[PDB]
Amino acid sequence: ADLESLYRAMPSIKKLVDEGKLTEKDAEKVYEIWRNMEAIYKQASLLWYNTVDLLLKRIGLSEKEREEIFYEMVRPYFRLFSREEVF
Amino acid sequence: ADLESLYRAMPSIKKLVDEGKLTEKDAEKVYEIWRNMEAIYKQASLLWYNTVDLLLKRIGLSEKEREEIFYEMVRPYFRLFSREEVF
Repeated sequence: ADLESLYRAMPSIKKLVDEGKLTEKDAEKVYEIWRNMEAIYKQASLLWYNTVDLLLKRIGLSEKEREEIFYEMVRPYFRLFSREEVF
Repeated sequence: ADLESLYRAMPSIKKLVDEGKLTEKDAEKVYEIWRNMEAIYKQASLLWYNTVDLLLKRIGLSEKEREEIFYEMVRPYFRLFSREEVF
């Protein structure tokens, strides 16, 4: 049910496999990374809830207002950083 | 030059300080979190470049085609995870 979940989430990978360009073994690797990515990005929310969220709650901001500030903080980060930026 | 950079990037935080709701020390904490948050999104890009990007390179995909696949993989993660998801 792994690859099934993957192909649904990522039609591009399903296509590559159907096209014979990626093997099923390859697709299993991609699945692992897909799941791994969730764990990394979840860090951002965990950090948020234990730092700035608490500060904003303390000064009375509503849920919606606090969420808006989060997106203001991280929206520019919603991208694939270039190799030069990370390497 | 810290707080000035933060204020340019986060008008909402500048406003809260100007309104007297957030102290300057408060803003100093926000700066650090703002900076730290970037590393999380970089870590995800690093995993990409070291795994799936290599696979797709081998099979001949272009830089644009590979980038499209990255966004297909991670777009659902570009959000604030709920407290129930993380805790």
